[PDB]
Amino acid sequence: SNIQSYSFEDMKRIVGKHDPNVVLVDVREPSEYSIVHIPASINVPYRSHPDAFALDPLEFEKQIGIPKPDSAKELIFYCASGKRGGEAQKVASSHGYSNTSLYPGSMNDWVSHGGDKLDL
Ligand SMILES: [Cl-]
Repeated sequence: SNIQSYSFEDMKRIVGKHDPNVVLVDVREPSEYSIVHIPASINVPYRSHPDAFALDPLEFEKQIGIPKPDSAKELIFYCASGKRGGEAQKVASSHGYSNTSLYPGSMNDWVSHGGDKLDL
């Protein structure tokens, strides 16, 4: 099946559901993440940690500083304009994550549509 992809409106719905089995994987650099991010997302920088989603759990936490996401969850990948999100999705899907998705529009899309002004 085609990788599941989400529009802004789809993402707004997903954020508002607070689904415990969904992980929002923002692969921008930490400096980009600090400017603005979706609440409750995680930051797993692609540029500085391109192999992150290939690491075992112990090494993931040493390198990234947060726990390795549970592979049973749906991981939704994005960056700023989408390229890095797409690359990171490929790493994860090739390393044991069977439920992965894209937010192609990424944080540029989120901010363009005013997502940063939501409180969902
Ligand atoms: Cl998790």
